[PDB]
Amino acid sequence: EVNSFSGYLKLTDNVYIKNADIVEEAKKVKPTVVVNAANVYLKHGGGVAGALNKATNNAMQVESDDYIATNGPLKVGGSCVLSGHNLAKHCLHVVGPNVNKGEDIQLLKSAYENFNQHEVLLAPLLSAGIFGADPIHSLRVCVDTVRTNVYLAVFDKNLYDKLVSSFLE
Amino acid sequence: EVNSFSGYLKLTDNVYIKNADIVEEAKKVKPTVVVNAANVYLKHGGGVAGALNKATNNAMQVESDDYIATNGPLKVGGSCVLSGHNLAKHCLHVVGPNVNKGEDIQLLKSAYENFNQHEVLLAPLLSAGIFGADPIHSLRVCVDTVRTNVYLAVFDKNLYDKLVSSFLE
Ligand SMILES: [Cl-]
Ligand SMILES: [Cl-]
Repeated sequence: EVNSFSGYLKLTDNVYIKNADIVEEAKKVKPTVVVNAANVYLKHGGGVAGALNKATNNAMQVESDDYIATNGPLKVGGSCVLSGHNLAKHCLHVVGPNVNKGEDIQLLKSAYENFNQHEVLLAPLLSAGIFGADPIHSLRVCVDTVRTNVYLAVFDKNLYDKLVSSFLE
Repeated sequence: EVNSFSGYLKLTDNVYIKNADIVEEAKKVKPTVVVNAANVYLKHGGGVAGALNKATNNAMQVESDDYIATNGPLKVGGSCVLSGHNLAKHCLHVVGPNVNKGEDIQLLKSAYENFNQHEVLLAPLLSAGIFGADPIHSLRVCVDTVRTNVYLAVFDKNLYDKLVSSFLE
């Protein structure tokens, strides 16, 4: 059955979190929407994007290339809805700003605003890691911007603990 | 409000689990019952017992000594209901077998049977650690024996992951 989220911790009335691998979650949860932490060219070469793409047996990359052929690059802060392949009904590819290449961190709000087009989502934090935002800040922008139901997966235990303790204690 | 368990993962219809510190859980959850992993003399010198006792500012040990003065030692597989102090309404002190001193592992069933006198409990796994049972086995005895609602706290992340993956995958 769809949207079978298990073992999440409520942070706010619409934001939940779990220490988990987003690919394993997608396969068990069968979400309506899984969010990808994308770049503007939808080149799924590492991180969450690479893991999602590999789990789709590269079908996500083939589809993404066809989308770029029609669209050109996405905007920073923008998104597109593509197939969820074997992971979800839909994949919402969202581009957060990459502060390490001089992009504007305020566009993280625009990135998360895209989640409001979907009633429930399985998602990673956006713009952290190689994109240079602080995960604590990214969680805050999510909490302040998303009003639909978001189930966040955080792979790293120490980071998960930092996010939860700082948020709730 | 009481029994405010958050972020647990359902293993069976009545057994739930979380990677958490049982003392921190008791203070946040305000459970009707917290289970102590006790010995027959209710000497709370280490492990969960020492942590619970320290959180009660030693009131648990004072009360326990008074109980032993009246009762003598508990039986292996037995229990007693004492105050929950500042952690819970009640503390169910349960003695699992210590296989390392030649006690009978089958009395782990008797230990968990005591949970059926309580509609909901916050509890640790019994008889593992210094008592020498395998945690995976202890979880199984819990699942097979307890029919009331049990919320298990496992402090160690690697052990938690082993327990959950082996149970559900
Ligand atoms: Cl929760
Ligand atoms: Cl669950």
